[PDB]
Amino acid sequence: MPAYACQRPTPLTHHNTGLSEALEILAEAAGFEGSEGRLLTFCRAASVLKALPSPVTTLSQLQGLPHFGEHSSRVVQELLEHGVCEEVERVRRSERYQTMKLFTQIFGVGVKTADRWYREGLRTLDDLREQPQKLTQQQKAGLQHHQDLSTPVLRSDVDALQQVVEEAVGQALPGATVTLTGGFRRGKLQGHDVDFLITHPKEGQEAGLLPRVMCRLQDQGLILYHQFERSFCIFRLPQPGSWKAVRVDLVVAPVSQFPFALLGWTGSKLFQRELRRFSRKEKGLWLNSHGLFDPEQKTFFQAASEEDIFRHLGLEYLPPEQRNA
DNA sequence: CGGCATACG
DNA sequence: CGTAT
DNA sequence: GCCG
Ligand SMILES: [Cl-]
Ligand SMILES: [Mg+2]
Ligand SMILES: [Mn+2]
Ligand code: NA
Repeated sequence: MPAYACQRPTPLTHHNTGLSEALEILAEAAGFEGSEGRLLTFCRAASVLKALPSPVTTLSQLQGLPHFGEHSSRVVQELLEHGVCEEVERVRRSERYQTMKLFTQIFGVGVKTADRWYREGLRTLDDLREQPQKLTQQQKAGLQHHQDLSTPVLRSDVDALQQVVEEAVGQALPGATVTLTGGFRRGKLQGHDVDFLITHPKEGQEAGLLPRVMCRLQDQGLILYHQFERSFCIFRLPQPGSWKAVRVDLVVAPVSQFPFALLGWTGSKLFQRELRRFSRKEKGLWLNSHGLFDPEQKTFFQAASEEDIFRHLGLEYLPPEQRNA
């Protein structure tokens, strides 16, 4: 089992679901406390289990696996022996975990904002509503739409949204294309947001495109909220006899950069962190959603496909469906 | 022990 | 500070 | 929290 998640296939569904979910509770809790190192190790240990070909049934099967030390192994040991891990259950029950989770789920609220509200004594969404002078307009949107945004987006919803986005993109710039990215491109059947990547086959034609797209969507009455290359929107999506608010992210890239942006926006988030870490630490190349830089030659790698990029980095190619780290 | 991904709004 | 993967 |  290699040590980096980008070095191994990770399917969407797997054989250690319970064990990985427990570790990911501890990762999330570490994040709420500002401990990014411990978050990362628990995330990585969870991801290793997702990559295994069968269920872990005994503690000895952890021997030799990367990212499994005293703490993560103990978590698994307790789950194997008793069906529950006391530490994990304590986190789950805690007022701190539950409130930080509730608050950071709001669009516009991060760990630092959640933490300050927690420390001021706030606990509930209605606590926040009763003091709206304390909220940004982004947070106000996030709070008004919180119920709808908490309901999973389905793949049927995605196809309807894609047709709508293509229509506006087509008026804004004939020939521009719309590609589904994010978790749905990895094969997820549900999600909490839809991600699209927009480009045009003629380099440079995409300059200034996103404002033109947003103006057109707004004119069609589709935009409940938005604030450039990236747009984080709340869309009005048709429902039987009504509609619901859906988070949609729109990203534009020049076609020269499209493979990098496609790779970068298709995720998973842990997969991208591990791939960038691998690039820099193992190959000495600097990766982002724009390009891949050799800091010795001071040159950028030209890529025509995601396949090109995996080959550049000396990694076996992984389709999106195997990037669910 | 240092490091932990890398951007844009 | 927030957002994204 | 774990790797190297
Ligand atoms: Cl980036
Ligand atoms: Mg997404
Ligand atoms: Mn998104
Ligand atoms: Na949030």
